[PDB]
Amino acid sequence: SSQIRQNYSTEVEAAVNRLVNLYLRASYTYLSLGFYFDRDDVALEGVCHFFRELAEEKREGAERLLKMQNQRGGRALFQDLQKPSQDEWGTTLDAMKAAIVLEKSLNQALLDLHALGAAQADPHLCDFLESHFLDEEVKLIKKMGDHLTNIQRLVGSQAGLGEYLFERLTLKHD
Amino acid sequence: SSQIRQNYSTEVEAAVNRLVNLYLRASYTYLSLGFYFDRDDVALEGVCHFFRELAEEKREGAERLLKMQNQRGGRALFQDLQKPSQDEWGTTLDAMKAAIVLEKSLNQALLDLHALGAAQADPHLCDFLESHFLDEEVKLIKKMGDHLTNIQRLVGSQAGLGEYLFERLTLKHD
Amino acid sequence: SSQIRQNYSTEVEAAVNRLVNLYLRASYTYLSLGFYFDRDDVALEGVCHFFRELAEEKREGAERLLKMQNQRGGRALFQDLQKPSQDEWGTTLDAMKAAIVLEKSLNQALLDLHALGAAQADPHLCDFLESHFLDEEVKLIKKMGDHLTNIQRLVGSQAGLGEYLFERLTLKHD
Amino acid sequence: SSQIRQNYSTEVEAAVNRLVNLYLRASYTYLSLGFYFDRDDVALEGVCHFFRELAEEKREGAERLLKMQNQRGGRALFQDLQKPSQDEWGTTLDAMKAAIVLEKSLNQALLDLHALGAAQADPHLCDFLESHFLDEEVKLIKKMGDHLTNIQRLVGSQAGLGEYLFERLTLKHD
Ligand SMILES: [Cl-]
Ligand SMILES: [Cl-]
Ligand SMILES: [Cl-]
Ligand SMILES: [Cl-]
Repeated sequence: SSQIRQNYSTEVEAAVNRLVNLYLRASYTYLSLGFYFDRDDVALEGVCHFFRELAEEKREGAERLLKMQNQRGGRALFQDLQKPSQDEWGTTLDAMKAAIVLEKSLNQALLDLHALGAAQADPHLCDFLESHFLDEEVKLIKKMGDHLTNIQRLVGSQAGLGEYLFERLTLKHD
Repeated sequence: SSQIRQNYSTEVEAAVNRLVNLYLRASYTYLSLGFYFDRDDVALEGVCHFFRELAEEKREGAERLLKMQNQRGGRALFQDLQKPSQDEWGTTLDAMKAAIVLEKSLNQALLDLHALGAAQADPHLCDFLESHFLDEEVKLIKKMGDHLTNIQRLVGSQAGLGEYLFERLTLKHD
Repeated sequence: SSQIRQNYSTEVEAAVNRLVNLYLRASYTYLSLGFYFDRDDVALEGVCHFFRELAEEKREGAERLLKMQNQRGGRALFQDLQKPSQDEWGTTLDAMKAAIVLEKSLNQALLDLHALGAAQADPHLCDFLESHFLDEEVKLIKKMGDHLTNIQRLVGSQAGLGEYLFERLTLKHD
Repeated sequence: SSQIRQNYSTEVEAAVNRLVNLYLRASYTYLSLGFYFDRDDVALEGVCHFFRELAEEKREGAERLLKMQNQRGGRALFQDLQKPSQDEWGTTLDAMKAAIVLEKSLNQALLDLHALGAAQADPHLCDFLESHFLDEEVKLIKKMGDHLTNIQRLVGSQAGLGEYLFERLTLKHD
């Protein structure tokens, strides 16, 4: 049993475990997106690298949450990780739209947990999210929005050409 | 149109644009103060440099606010920038008193925007101000207070001598 | 009062203050253009950086003019800074057309002030503009003209594609 | 006889020789000022160094004029150099007032020669003065004005104290 727990509600403990599940689900989704764009019949290396990087970022987020759970004297509880929502992710545009939807859902879960921490007068939780998650999420959604706009301007009437150019000239590749 | 905006009220968007206007007005005021102390008939280089540095700091503050406005999916809207309140700024003491008045007004606008963000449950906004503005402002007002006290102790009966010494021995110059 | 002023007409002093206002207005316009191209629904980083750089150049021009005003024993007088002419700046082409219009107006104000200095037999003023402004302005307008031509050749029937390519392959970005 | 002279009037040739005489007279005046402030009963090292530096600057100005006279195919003609106007130069304030008077007379001679060159359509002469003399003179007069203002603020009721402090804290010394 914990000898350290102080000002750490059962509600926050549970919500932190749910959020870990959401981050790991997001990581898994990004793993699937990354490997889809590595298929020989898709072959957009920059897109693959973008999503693989995000899989790592989301796993790291989950790990930070689990570290914090222990720091507060809460108990990590893991659940089944649902498989991603799709097996094939369509075009770069389809994929980036799906990623922004996912990110907005994570962001809402962050905001909801912040509000619960504020209601419970748990400033450590609130600070933790502010310091390590809220701005990271805002920055990422801005980046995805910027990408979506560029991808959309490139569709025009020459969709394949635009998809190639975006991958070659915006996204990081070898 | 924005595809990223989330948890970002129209009230906060508008107040952020007002605050940008206040920072730019403050920058302009400091530009005028800096060049006043560079006049051949005023000639207090350290005072000039102090206010020119502040003009840059305030412009940078405005730029950070504008970057954040975009990160959140709000829309920058610029207004007329009113000219500074004075064309001539009197003594170093007069100028530092005017600067502290200006700083307290900026600080109050920061606190008001923080309170609005708290009321709107917008923790990203609240964190942003905490992290980049509130302590910077407290530190600056402390510095100005410290200067005012030194300037005031130096007036005595030999005001010109004191004004020279403060500029030479407290403020940074070549 | 000044003990240094020599061969420096009231007409030139006033015109220098007007020109400072024009440079600062131009800086403000470029600030607005820069942040417009940073919007998530515009997202042309190279265009954003081009105009932000110009905002800094124009502010530096104003600062040089103010330094010179003091060097000659004139008195800086600041006016209200009008807001930019537009809140949204359209396409890269629209924006670059607006920038060239702005630059031509600044250039004309430089030429007018040079002519006034020549009429007043003020060679220091004339030299100052020659040395720090006239060629800088000619070079900048040439660069903008070169950009406009490239942007125009890229419109064709695939306007989005051309706008992306210009930003990626001509303008400086990360 | 010259085989190079082109577009170089006898009027400008003569005025250039007069200006050389004025620069050398100014150098001599500064030599006298420098050594006055090195007297054991005056003993203001920073003031001494300021004026000795100016003696060198004025001699260098004369040398540049003489080089240019030869470059244009004119003929240097030297006259008697009148001794400085005073044998003793009073206070630092008296001396700096005398220096500004001297500088304004040199500046007027520069402006007069520029106007003659403009009237004679001699752009090389005009450029030469612009490039090597007019701004140097404006900068120096600004510096002297700045010094005068500081010296004047330091007189107060404690003139000796102020004169010492100005020399110690504004002027360059060992
Ligand atoms: Cl189970
Ligand atoms: Cl308006
Ligand atoms: Cl007004
Ligand atoms: Cl003789």
